Amino acid sequence: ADQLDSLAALLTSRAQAVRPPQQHVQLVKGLKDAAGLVNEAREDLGDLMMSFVQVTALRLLIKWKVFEAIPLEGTISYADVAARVGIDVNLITRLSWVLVATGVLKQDGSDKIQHTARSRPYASRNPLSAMMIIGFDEYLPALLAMPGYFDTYGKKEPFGEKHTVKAFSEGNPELTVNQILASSPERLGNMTLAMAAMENMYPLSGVYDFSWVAAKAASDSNRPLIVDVGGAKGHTLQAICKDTPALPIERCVLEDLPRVIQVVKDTSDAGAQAPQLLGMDFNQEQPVKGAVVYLIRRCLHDYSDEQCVRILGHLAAAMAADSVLLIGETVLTNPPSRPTAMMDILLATIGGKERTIDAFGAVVGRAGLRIKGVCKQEGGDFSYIECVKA
Ligand SMILES: C[S@@+](CC[C@H](N)C(=O)[O-])C[C@H]1O[C@@H](n2cnc3c(N)ncnc32)[C@H](O)[C@@H]1O
Repeated sequence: ADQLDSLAALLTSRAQAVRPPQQHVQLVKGLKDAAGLVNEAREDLGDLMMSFVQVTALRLLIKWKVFEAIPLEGTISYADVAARVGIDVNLITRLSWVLVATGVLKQDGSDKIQHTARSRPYASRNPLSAMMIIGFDEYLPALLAMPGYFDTYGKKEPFGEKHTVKAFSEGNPELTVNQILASSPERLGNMTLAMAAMENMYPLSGVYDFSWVAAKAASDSNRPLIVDVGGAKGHTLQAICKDTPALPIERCVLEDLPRVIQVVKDTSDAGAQAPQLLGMDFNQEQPVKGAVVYLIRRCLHDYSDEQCVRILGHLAAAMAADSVLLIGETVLTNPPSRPTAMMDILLATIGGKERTIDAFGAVVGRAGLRIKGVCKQEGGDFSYIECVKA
């Protein structure tokens, strides 16, 4: 009733902008919710099946260099595309038609094809096309394998390095997800490039005031400022310190697995001044004691509650009474949004989960900590949960 009226107004409005950053996303959500309302189950399942055929056509046409063979502007015949890529024109045509019917491609006349704004990213190698490939190659098989997986392993939340849904779907339940993706650096390459999209997002500086850390940096000129626990390449630490002279990158500690820390070293320019580099295992005792801030960003969602309590317990033991622990993770609403529920199930294929603030509270308290506050990013659920010793 009412929601149809609301969306209908957001439809009239955006029709004259054709002739507002929140305005785009209030309309994409309303269109989805309206679609769900008008739709009955039979239309739902036809829509679902169409999504699977569409991603399959996307995957094949990328793989076969068809999007490359279509000029970014102007038209080209199906015959000319098929000769360029050396493929049966009938098969090119049937798969292209899927994307024409869904608006990803545009057909001109009876025999010519052209790119749209929605298909051009697939014409080259980049984070978006890497995400498409990874979704199809690394997540869909695991999803389709979940019915058999839960009959095989029991119908409970899956956790643990071995016997992931992913490894089960690959025929190799004994191997870890790292071993699987590392045994074909072409696969690792698409995984790495795809994660480049979301490495920029949700910057910690500007969302969290570190002035209070500056005052600590002066009042104690010796103590470690910010320890980035599992910080990968240390980009979060860099952004924090970049143009803050009172927060010196040289006073911070980047921690990760020794193989990751070694790669950080081997890819730094000579005089580039960096934080301290420390290879370690955060399932073990925290080597740096009494830092002002411990940061653990996008690590806890990979693990069970019990493993998270062990990880956080090591940080709490190493923290001082005035220390702060910052957990950077999605905080699910109850119920969660569409993209975070989707990521929650994707994480289940590799032994992880997303969590509500209640689930984080249980884990944090078990580690001898307490939640002092939460800074949530605007327009999403990614947050920094500020914790202190209990
Ligand atoms: C999802 S990445 C997060 C990287 C970074 N914090 C960020 O926000 O982008 C998880 C990181 O944890 C590291 N890691 C995994 N297991 C670890 C362990 N046992 N000890 C230390 N680091 C670990 C990985 O090497 C990886 O850099």
